[PDB]
Amino acid sequence: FFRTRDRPLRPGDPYPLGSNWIEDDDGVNFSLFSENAEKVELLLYSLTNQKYPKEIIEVKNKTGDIWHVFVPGLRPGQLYAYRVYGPYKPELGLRFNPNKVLIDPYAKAINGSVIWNDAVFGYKIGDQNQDLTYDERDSGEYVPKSVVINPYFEWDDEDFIKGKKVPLKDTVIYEVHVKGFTKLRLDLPENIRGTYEGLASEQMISYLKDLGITTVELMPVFHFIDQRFLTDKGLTNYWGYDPINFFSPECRYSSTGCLGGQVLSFKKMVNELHNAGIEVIIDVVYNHTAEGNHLGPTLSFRGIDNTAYYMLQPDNKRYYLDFTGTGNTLNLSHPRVIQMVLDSLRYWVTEMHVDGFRFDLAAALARELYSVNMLNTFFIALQQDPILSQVKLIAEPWDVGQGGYQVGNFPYQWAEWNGKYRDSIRRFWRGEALPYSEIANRLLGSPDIYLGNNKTPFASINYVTSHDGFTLEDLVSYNQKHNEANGFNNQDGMNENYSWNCGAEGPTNDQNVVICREKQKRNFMITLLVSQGTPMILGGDELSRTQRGNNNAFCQDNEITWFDWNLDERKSKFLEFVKKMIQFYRAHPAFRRERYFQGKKLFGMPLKDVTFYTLEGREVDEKTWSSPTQLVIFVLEGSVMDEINMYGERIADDSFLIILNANPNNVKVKFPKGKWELVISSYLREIKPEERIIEGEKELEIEGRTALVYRRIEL
Amino acid sequence: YNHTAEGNHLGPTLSFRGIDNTAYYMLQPDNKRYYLDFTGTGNTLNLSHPRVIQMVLDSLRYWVTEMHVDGFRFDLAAALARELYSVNMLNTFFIALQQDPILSQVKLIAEPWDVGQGGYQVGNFPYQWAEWNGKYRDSIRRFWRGEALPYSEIANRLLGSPDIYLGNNKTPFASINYVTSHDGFTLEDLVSYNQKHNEANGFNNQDGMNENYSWNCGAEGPTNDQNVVICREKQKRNFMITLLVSQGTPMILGGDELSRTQRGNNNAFCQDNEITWFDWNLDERKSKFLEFVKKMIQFYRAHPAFRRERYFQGKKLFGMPLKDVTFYTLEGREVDEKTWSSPTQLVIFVLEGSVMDEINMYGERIADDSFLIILNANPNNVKVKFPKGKWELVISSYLREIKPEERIIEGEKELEIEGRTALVYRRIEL
Amino acid sequence: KFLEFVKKMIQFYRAHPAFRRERYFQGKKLFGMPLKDVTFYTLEGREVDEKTWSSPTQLVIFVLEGSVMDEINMYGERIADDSFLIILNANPNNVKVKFPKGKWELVISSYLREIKPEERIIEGEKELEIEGRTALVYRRIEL
Repeated sequence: FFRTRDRPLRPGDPYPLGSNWIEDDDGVNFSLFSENAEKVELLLYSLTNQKYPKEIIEVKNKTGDIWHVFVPGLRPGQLYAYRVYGPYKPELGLRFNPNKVLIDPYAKAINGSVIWNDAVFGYKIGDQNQDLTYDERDSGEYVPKSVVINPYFEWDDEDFIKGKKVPLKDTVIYEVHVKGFTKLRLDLPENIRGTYEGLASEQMISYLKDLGITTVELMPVFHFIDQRFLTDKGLTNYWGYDPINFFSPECRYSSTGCLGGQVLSFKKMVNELHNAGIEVIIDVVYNHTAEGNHLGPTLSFRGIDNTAYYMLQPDNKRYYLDFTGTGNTLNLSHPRVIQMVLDSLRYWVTEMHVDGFRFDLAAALARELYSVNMLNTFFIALQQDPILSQVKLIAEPWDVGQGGYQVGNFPYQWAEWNGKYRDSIRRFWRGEALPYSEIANRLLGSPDIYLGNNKTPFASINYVTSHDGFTLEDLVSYNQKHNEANGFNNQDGMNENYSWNCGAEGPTNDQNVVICREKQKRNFMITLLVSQGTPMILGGDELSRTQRGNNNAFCQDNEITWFDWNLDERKSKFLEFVKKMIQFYRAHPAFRRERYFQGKKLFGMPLKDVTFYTLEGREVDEKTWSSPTQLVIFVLEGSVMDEINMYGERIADDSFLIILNANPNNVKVKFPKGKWELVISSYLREIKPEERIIEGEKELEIEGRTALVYRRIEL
Repeated sequence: YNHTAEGNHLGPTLSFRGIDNTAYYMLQPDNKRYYLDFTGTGNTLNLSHPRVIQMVLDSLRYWVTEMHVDGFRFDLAAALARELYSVNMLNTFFIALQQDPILSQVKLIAEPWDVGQGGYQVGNFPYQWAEWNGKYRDSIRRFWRGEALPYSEIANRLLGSPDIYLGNNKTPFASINYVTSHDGFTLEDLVSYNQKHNEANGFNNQDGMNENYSWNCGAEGPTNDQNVVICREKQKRNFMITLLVSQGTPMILGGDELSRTQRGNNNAFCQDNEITWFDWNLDERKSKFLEFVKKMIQFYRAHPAFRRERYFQGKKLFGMPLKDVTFYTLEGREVDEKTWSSPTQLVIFVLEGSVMDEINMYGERIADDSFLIILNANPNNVKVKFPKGKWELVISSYLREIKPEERIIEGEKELEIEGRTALVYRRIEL
Repeated sequence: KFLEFVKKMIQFYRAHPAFRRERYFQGKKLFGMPLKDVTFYTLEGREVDEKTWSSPTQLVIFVLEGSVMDEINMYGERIADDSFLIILNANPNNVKVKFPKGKWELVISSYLREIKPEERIIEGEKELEIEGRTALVYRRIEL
């Protein structure tokens, strides 16, 4: 018979955010923001018994709207969680249920996932008055425990890879899933297959640099939950765009456990990548939490302080404003939420040494109540911060809310996923005829999109594929989505795919169809790596990866998603193509430009820096410029580029001739003045000796669906 | 950070106005030719623009990481929260300041107002922010002036003013107690004048506030009359004992320990001369005030019962027979709810040092001596009956030799307390 | 079950400075306080006189007043704790003890029994039967 008073403790300062092993004082400083709770309890578990608390501590100290208490003796690896006391008024938004044990939103390591059970919900599940009850079941047995971590780490040879790393000018992105990257890589030992350590192994570092990409984009690594309706169908969250914490790397990708080993194996991973000169960007979800809407679980934020953290219908405060399509939306108007997002953004930069972030549904971070405000408080603080000012910032420039398409409205420093490029480049090769404006504007870095806010071609992240939608193989292998394996009877996944199946649907034996897709794949790869701006490859597309027509494989944790690494000759031959095409875009500054092309001659030169042609060697007039086309031809003159490097030197390259013929039928093109030599084609054919060099405004037949590049050797 | 020397329009064009006038400055939205003036100095910096916000926190960070500054006292701090016309303390600039890694660690002090309409914002600044307690300034000056304010008004001031700062979850140290500042009189001039004398400013004595809650002791200006000098020296020491015995963190005005005088100028912004220079040549009257302020500072710093992190409740605690603070009246009987709201010129309170809810950073309780403080601003004498203990004299505002009826008091004794006298006592036996 | 007891008892001695003292207790009141820092009692609530102080006993009862400790930490602050009541009854037989002035709450016992609701809090110099061979600690909640 004691009181919580007879246990040695110290006040505590909200210095950090959650766990903080203070070596000098031998103990831990705990912290958890809550302006609306009435009582807060620290729960400590032992690694043996993890169902009932080894000790129950009541945080009696509060400084403003923050509770804290320093527990002596504690040490890294210690397991802990919280119970939050307060009023229960769901009709008013107060959903406090201290029966529910919650995870520290500042935990840098979370132990498990959730054993799904009707007791982790805060409301009696079966009750007719759903969400309005108060289910008094203890949920402690079912919620993963938070880990006190040791933040120390020796970053060997990485202290110097800071600075002029890989400029956005010469960046080539390679978006990967951590597990699918290496799960069927029996190249490496098991148990590292499909984890952080697997990605950073010597075999993969070599493959990534043999291929030639500069930076890798890792799909969500913020510790996430498999939502119940997937588990109740035998599924898991493969993508991870459903996170529960913003500081802990996901446990399932750890090769050394989840008791702190995941932050170590993560730090070791990018340390290894850095040593090879490979930047690292992480896909980050700050727009929604896995807790879902009402009727969703009460796992942390809902229990801690629900009014905050979450955007609620202002007249009701019971239901949740949903701009992500996933039940809730993080209320990024509250100062403590804004501090959390930036504190975690700083944590991953200075502690996990990541180089950039590509924000999922980034527009949802700008919504204030029903409005999109790209000059809101959160964005401004991000623009001013000394540390975050130096990392790369990339946005998915939209959310699924009303008025959420926000392409070209993100501030300076920001780059954007250029969905307009993706859709209309896909439609151009489909056979469709867009205006000559549409294709030419995408090809030159989208000046019509991004110049209005004074941003450069870097802002445009050009891509033909993504985790969203088809793979490159599947874009030329299906006309309709085939997401039956998801278990929602194909009511999921977007329907307009701008896709063509080359004739058939699915895998085929009719070689002409097969040969048509290899031509289409090569047309997609040639276009993207010759168009101004930053190109992003989807991981595995160089291997012709296939998801069997699943354009929404977020639930598939299996062979549909894995990288398949053993190649026949068709796959192997295409891999070498993407290799040599990647090598091209990086050897020639005429496409890694910091400035746009305009339509004049410069520096007292007789040649225009860029010229647009039609089928016969004639400059594009004003009305043929807005008339549709299936054929685009333009000349890039490298020696009249207004391109200046950081030393004040101008930059010169070749004069290039890009001929992109999306016409299904043949055409004969009369070249412009000069002698031209052929640099690659989408031809899988033995390339004609007549097509190898062109001279003196002669003409030449160009087979349908074919892309070509020419380099003037003489004038 | 609220205004710049470029003034309004008709002002010079030396920097911001030339670089980008519509970004840096708050302009009247319908004309945009004139300047919104919430500072009374021509313009107001437009803290709603992202790069202006970036500038201030860049400068705030610059002085911390590069000049190794430890804190800031914001001039006209409310004018920084002006969005268009209204003050809202949930603006972008305050939020970004609150979240910033380095600026979250140094002390932030506010002049909790601007000269705009609705600009009085005392107690509404975010936590971590401390505020100049102007309510403490005015009511303490009026108390010793002679005015009789409610027992509940000055007793609140003395215990850190919880009525102000408790509603927003702040602490007693967040309240910055002070009796004089660079605005208005100095302490010497506060007990030596009743009206402004800014004639030397050249603005026809129209500048600087008119109500200073001042009193002369029996003159206006320098004097030879030996009662006027003493009423002051007693009044100077009366203020000094009050400031360094009240809960919160006290701000001394520079030179007041030297009994500095500005010749009755309560607004010496324009005087870079002998008016505002510190006078280091000390006579006997000045030297003994210096030792008084020295020993009074030495006192406040030695006793944690005045450097408190949590407010006094009105309760016994930890199962003890005394309650952490008790209020009496002329007779040793406790203050009631109707005595607590009646006006008074004499306030009595006993700080029980050994029953404080005060805990250091290591989890240890603190406790102090038990103290009883007599503040009688009544010009006439009053007799006070002590509480039950045996009390010892530690310091008082008496200039005369302290005779031994007063040095130690025993067993609910009564004692003559001359008018306008402040006394501190320490219980040695109960 | 005993291991958990020693754990929680160790946690007690370390949470309360009234036993990790750098100075001894002497038998007076300090700092102008009405309470003695330590007082020694007999079976009925009475201070130990000089000749009962040297007469043998199987029962020791004493009050530790934490708020009148002459305990100074390395920073020059005095230290305060609770007022504790330690009742150590080595008598093999039972005894009834009349507590001193105040309201007392029970902090542990050597009882392996479900501890009596009558023994949980004591008030107003009331008395209570204490089984033979039993040690108790009480913390004054109100005076």
